[PDB]
Amino acid sequence: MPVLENRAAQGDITAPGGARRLTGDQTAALRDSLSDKPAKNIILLIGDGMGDSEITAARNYAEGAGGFFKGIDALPLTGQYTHYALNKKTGKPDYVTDSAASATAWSTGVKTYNGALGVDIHEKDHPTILEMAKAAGLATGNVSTAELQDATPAALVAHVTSRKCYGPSATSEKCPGNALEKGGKGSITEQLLNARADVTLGGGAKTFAETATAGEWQGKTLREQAQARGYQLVSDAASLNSVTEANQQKPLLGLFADGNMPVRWLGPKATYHGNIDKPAVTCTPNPQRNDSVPTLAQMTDKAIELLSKNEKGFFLQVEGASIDKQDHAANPCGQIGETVDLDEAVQRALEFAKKEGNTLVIVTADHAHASQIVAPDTKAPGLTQALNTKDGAVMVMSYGNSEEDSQENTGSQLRIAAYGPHAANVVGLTDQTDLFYTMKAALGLK
Amino acid sequence: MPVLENRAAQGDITAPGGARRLTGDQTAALRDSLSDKPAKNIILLIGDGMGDSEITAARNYAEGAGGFFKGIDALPLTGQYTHYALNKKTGKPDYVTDSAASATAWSTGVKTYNGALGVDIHEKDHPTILEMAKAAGLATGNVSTAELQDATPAALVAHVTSRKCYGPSATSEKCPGNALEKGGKGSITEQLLNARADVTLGGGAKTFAETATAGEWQGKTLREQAQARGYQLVSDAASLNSVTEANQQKPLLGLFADGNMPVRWLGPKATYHGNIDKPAVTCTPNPQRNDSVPTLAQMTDKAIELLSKNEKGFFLQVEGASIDKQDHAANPCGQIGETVDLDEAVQRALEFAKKEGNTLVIVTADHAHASQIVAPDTKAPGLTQALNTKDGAVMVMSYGNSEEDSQENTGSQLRIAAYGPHAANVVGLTDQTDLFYTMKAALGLK
Ligand SMILES: [Mg+2]
Ligand SMILES: [Mg+2]
Ligand SMILES: [Zn+2]
Ligand SMILES: [Zn+2]
Ligand SMILES: [Zn+2]
Ligand SMILES: [Zn+2]
Repeated sequence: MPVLENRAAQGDITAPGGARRLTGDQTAALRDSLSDKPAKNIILLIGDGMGDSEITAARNYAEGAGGFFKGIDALPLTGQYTHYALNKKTGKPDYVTDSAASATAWSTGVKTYNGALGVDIHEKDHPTILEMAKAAGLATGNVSTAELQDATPAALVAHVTSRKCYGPSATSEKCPGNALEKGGKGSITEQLLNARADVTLGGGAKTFAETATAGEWQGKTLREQAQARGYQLVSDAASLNSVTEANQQKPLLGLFADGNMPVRWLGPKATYHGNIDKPAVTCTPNPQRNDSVPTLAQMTDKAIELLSKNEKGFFLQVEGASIDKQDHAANPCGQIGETVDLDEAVQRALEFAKKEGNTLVIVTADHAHASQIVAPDTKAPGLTQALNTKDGAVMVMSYGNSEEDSQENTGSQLRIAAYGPHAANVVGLTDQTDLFYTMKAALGLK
Repeated sequence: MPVLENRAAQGDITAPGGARRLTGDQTAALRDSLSDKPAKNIILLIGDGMGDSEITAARNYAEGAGGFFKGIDALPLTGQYTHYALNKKTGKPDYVTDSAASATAWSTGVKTYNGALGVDIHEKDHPTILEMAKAAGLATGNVSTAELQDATPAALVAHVTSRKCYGPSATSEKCPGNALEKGGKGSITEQLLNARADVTLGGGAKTFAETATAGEWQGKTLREQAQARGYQLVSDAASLNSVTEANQQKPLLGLFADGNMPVRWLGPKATYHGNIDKPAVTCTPNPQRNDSVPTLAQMTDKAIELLSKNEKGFFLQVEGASIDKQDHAANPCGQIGETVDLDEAVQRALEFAKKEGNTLVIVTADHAHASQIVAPDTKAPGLTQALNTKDGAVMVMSYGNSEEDSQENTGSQLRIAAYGPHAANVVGLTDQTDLFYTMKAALGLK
């Protein structure tokens, strides 16, 4: 099963045929990409907010328009999927989802209202694909660059009526019915600790500082509870590399930042008429990113090494979290840098899957975002910025959907791509909930 | 070779698995969709400005979020393609193309600068897929709801340095090197009359009123020249249906409007804070659309009937033109109504192709546009409108990329889908210029 090795412009883009990405007929390669054999493992990579617009902007900047992302763009089976949410009150579609409702959709197979995690519009819990894999005896991993209580990773292990219920304090107040002391299952963090994935890596150390209001570990901080329940905690690259085993006996929990891990690139915020009134930007690497902080590609690779020791197989979800956040911040460089970061992780995943042979790799996003690529001379109502791309030309980016501080999500359907057994299921138009069924069936779970 | 019969939500969207669009594994069906056999015909459908955002918005409104476009969404092989143009001066990429540069790309295989038609950055002419099909003895048709001089249909038969050179007067001034009286090939309309496609249907009757400044029909109107060169002119649905033959001896030219044909639906324009300050809109059919004016599905059907009588096969390009135009006008109803209109034309194309068996059908857009689907409570800097959808819920649409009168094109990569032999070539990431090569090869042209 072939991954697309090179879809960059074949030559001189100004000459006939120079901008072609194809070198011959793809029929036979596509036939070789089709397999309904069972998937032993599944690696799901999510770029938060990574719509087709975000992937194009990032490719134009980092690789040039005729360039090619060796990870993101190399998946051969591609399609478009819908991710609308539901209005809790009426049960009707809500056309623009938030990250909580979308994550619940592919992780449980049931649509829900914006803000919910692991429950339907009736607030009923539904098992997640991770809980299910684990019950079947597979190793499971949840990796992200955001706080681990954030919507995307949390949806795999928590069931609460509001994404805001990070730890005990917030829960008692926002999710009283889930509050441990009110007999509920607990806050996002408490449920995370209970779920016990073999490998969990990300930010969000902060909430682990809270102390439980009830239960067996009442009085202890959630950090204390984790060590007590037998988790191996790590907080830096070095310690992370030191790990050799990760299992139910000694599950791994890496907390590399108080909040969200640091962004790869820095650049200024987009401004009103910024492509007109201001010079073009060249993004710059973040000096704080750090040698002590594992990159997404490093966290991905470690997770694969450890989960790979389970003969039954594994389920891994990897999230390039700050794409969405930088997009909300109307910060092109932060946004593009996080997409490039994600590409590196996709590469690692694809390299393993290619050699292992029974691994389904899927790359997609939870929903679309605000950023649009507009003409250089554009006079727009929102925030714009001109950037200097790898082509040595200027690309302008516009965030024009909000007058508030942060730019919002949008509802366009968007790319979904896959490689490996059962990837045919992402071709054509599908729904985000079909993703849950595709993964459950490929792994043969019940 | 199966078309996707139904990918609408299979059930109750609020229940587990109710929003699924799939009912089982797709591997086998995709294997049956793969064929490298030669294509006898090719039908290319272009929705101008119909990016993934435009398709989602129109689907949500007309069919409901969990709905399905029986034409547009029924193509089984899907991918995403890039359509960047080139800076004429530097030869570097220009990330946001206009319609002329994009149409030239798929129609000739060479990238060009914004505003060019059928020429490269050096202003050299390159033969189009239509000129090539005709030279090989295939029948050819060019159908559009815009003026026939507009960029999309023009690119198939004209080679001029500026898309503004509609007829003799504009040409003599804007494209002096092309002006007939200066020894050039002539204006867009004069070149259209020389290319002599078997079937050409659209608007733009107005420019045909100009008179040639030189040549054999000097002094006559372009309308008179057409009749004198033996074209069968028709101007209404009835005369169009009367046609029984269309060929080189008696080629058909239908001019159904002075300018662009009438839009399908009416609705007011989006406005600043329109989703807040104003009630939701329900689109209404346009009384002027007329029983005397053929619809895009009608023109497509008549064109297929006529071109089908050529044993060698045919090439037909069909354009749903006002999607782009209404999008530029910040008019949701006009925009969605043209997308629905195009779906009807895609249905007729697919019905024929499904029974004929050697027809490649491709549906895509020249570039992306401005509209974004945003939360209902959005307070945006641009123009917004709330719409009442088929789901009985409200969808809000934002045009936030221009302070000028018209909203602009954007540069995201966007969906391309196909059905038939050689459709595999649109899967994964490709470039718009690859489409010229895919069609040339599928048809076996030289
Ligand atoms: Mg996230
Ligand atoms: Mg057009
Ligand atoms: Zn999100
Ligand atoms: Zn988001
Ligand atoms: Zn266009
Ligand atoms: Zn356009």
